[PDB]
Amino acid sequence: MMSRYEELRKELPAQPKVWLITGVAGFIGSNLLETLLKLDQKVVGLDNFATGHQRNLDEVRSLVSEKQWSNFKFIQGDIRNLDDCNNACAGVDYVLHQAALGSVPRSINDPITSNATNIDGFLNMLIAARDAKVQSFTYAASSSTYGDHPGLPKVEDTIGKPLSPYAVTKYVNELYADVFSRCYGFSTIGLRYFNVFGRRQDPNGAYAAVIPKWTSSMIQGDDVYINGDGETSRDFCYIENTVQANLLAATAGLDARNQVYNIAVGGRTSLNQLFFALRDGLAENGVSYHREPVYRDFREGDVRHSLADISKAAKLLGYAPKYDVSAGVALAMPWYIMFLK
Amino acid sequence: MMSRYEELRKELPAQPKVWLITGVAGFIGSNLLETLLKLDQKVVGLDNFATGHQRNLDEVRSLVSEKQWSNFKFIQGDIRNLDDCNNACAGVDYVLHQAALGSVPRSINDPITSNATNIDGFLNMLIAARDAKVQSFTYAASSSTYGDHPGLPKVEDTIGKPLSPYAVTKYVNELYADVFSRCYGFSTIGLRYFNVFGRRQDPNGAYAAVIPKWTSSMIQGDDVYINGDGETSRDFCYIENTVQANLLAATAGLDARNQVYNIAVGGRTSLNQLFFALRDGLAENGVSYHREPVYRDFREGDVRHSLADISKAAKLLGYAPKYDVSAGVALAMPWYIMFLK
Ligand SMILES: NC(=O)c1ccc[n+]([C@@H]2O[C@H](COP(=O)([O-])OP(=O)(O)OC[C@H]3O[C@@H](n4cnc5c(N)ncnc54)[C@H](O)[C@@H]3O)[C@@H](O)[C@H]2O)c1
Ligand SMILES: NC(=O)c1ccc[n+]([C@@H]2O[C@H](COP(=O)([O-])OP(=O)(O)OC[C@H]3O[C@@H](n4cnc5c(N)ncnc54)[C@H](O)[C@@H]3O)[C@@H](O)[C@H]2O)c1
Ligand SMILES: CC(=O)N[C@H]1[C@@H](OP(=O)(O)OP(=O)(O)OC[C@H]2O[C@@H](n3ccc(=O)[nH]c3=O)[C@H](O)[C@@H]2O)O[C@H](CO)[C@H](O)[C@@H]1O
Ligand SMILES: CC(=O)N[C@H]1[C@@H](OP(=O)(O)OP(=O)(O)OC[C@H]2O[C@@H](n3ccc(=O)[nH]c3=O)[C@H](O)[C@@H]2O)O[C@H](CO)[C@H](O)[C@@H]1O
Repeated sequence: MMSRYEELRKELPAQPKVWLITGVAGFIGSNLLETLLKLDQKVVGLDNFATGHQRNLDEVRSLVSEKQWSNFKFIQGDIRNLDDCNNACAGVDYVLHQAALGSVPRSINDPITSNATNIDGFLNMLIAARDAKVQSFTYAASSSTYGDHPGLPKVEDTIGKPLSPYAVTKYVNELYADVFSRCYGFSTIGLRYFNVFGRRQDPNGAYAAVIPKWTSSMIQGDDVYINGDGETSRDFCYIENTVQANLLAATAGLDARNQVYNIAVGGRTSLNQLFFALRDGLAENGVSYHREPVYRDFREGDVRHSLADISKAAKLLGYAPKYDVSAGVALAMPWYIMFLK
Repeated sequence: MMSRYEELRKELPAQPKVWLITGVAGFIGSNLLETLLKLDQKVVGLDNFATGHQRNLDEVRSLVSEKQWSNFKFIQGDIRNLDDCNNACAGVDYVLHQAALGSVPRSINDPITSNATNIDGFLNMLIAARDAKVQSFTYAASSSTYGDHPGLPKVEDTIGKPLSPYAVTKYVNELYADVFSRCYGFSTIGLRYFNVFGRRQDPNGAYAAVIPKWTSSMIQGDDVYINGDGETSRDFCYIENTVQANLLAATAGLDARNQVYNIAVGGRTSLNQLFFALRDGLAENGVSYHREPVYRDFREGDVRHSLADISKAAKLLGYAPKYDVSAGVALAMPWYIMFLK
């Protein structure tokens, strides 16, 4: 019949809970906010606007009812400040930890800054969440943890060596998560995301993800750069799939806890395919682009192939993504067109 | 004929180099200082006295010649401060990074503080050392990285799951070390120490290591507590063996770099044996103690058995420890007796 998520969507409004989203002003966080507020949940948000934007919070407000927006409490704070974490975790049922500094290149140029937020900040949240006695703690892990390991698809128990400072930080989140369960009995669920994309993923900045970067470049008629031969591949995961995984993990049974899960679709998309997918998607919306991609050197700290086996999440969480890359692109292009209008 | 270390001992005085010891006011650091100054080397030290002591620096000065002490430059600073790291690494050839907050129990009671120094501080040193273009970087890793893994003896490529926040931090030192080699070409050598002991290992404080704690307790006639059944075992490594490993790693060839090595003796000593070893050792020095040990609960985050396979260090570094536990105890007891006199 209906998937577990579909069933959860029906239950939540009937029995509202209090959720905390760190990094709520960012891409994934603001999308979680939109979903939760639309499900009539109470939400507390924490963000320092390091890479997030007030415009994202303004967009969510423009998308939800006036009543739903009143169920949102925002705290401008930093996860590196234990006091901000304590305040954000007060009276919270479920914590969805998304606050972090993404981008592999960024961590290569400045590992110290990425370390402070991604590791120190993560640890403070675990402590604050633990001390606040929350019901569940879900955090954003990363598929980059598979590192150099060549096999495909990727399975949770088999990982490789980290190729970047960023990859180390996300892996360390998993390490501390496991130790907090062993030493304090504080269970958590780590979600190893696989290149998430969709509305509100920042197209600006020197560290913009490939889809936002390429989409904006095409819309503007600028050259599009491919790092390497374009055969590099990813399991692009449309934001809706990731939102489902979070709500599912936040309400999962005991058996599914203290586990890390691949969150993706199980699809293989080379950068070369992506270029044409985005270009054809934009043309579909009346945006023409006739330039060929400009190939350059491979990017440092970059993983070659990334394809996820989502069986574990499917079995233990009842995870069932409904959005493939094309459908996600079809939904995303109009947003970027409007964003740069 | 003579081991590589013995040969190194002869070469160093003939061609003095500049060494940096972080955590120089502590147990291992102050012993490295004594050795290096006696080998007519130039030494820069960095310490914040968080757990270290000025008395340790005063003791070293009382043990080396006036000329040798003048080859020592001490900087009271914190590795969590990148500026202190930069200043300490200036014009240095070899870095021996010992600055950290040990103790598994301490990390359980306060993981945040241990994380800040052990991880953030470690990262700053890697950056500063890299930016200073040092010739070699050697750091103190930990045998606790083997965690829950049961097999014996322990081999470097096979580790288990961390049992404490402290164990995570030391493992993370290894993770960043490897990534700095891959991303910046900055080679390092990690030394997984196995319960080091000897003169100047602090007997005071709620987090004192077992040997200093027990020795002082016996000398004072207080009860001695064994956490568990006393069958828990360790590869106690007398400080001289660890000093050798550091100097060896600091001057090792290219092939031996970007490698982590077990540093111990390959001996198995149960806590029950240790109790009598220390008691008989003290009696040997005219200190009688007739109390039986008082057994209590196992300590949280504690590893059960720890025995090292030192073949890798022996083969690649030419590591050749000459001090077994008994010899180490015979050398250590007189120090503690004098310390509490
Ligand atoms: N985007 C992906 O494909 C992907 C994949 C794996 C993991 N992740 C993880 O998902 C999380 C969110 O990523 P995103 O794609 O929405 O990026 P994003 O930069 O748009 O969101 C990150 C948000 O966290 C905030 N933040 C950063 N440091 C903070 C701090 N120290 N205190 C408080 N707030 C802070 C930023 O302001 C930003 O709003 C990150 O943890 C990231 O590592 C993302
Ligand atoms: N003692 C062992 O058996 C053992 C085993 C494995 C690893 N180690 C490692 O060896 C190193 C030294 O341990 P030790 O036994 O000599 O303990 P110790 O506490 O006597 O020495 C640690 C020294 O580092 C200093 N320090 C701590 N944080 C600092 C900071 N943030 N900035 C500057 N200085 C700081 C302390 O003041 C202290 O002098 C540690 O890295 C420890 O993790 C020790
Ligand atoms: C498999 C993997 O490790 N992915 C992780 C990595 O994202 P990724 O670094 O894989 O995502 P990204 O969108 O920044 O890059 C995707 C691919 O597109 C390439 N590219 C990018 C921009 C451009 O102009 N041209 C171009 O070719 C880039 O080199 C990479 O090969 O880090 C992210 C955090 O930021 C997440 O943790 C992802 O899970
Ligand atoms: C194998 C392992 O993981 N060892 C690491 C761990 O040291 P250890 O925690 O193994 O060293 P420790 O001297 O603090 O304890 C040694 C053993 O003696 C026990 N004990 C201690 C005090 C007492 O009064 N009674 C008693 O029984 C204690 O429970 C432990 O089983 O952390 C150290 C840093 O501090 C180093 O990283 C060691 O490599």
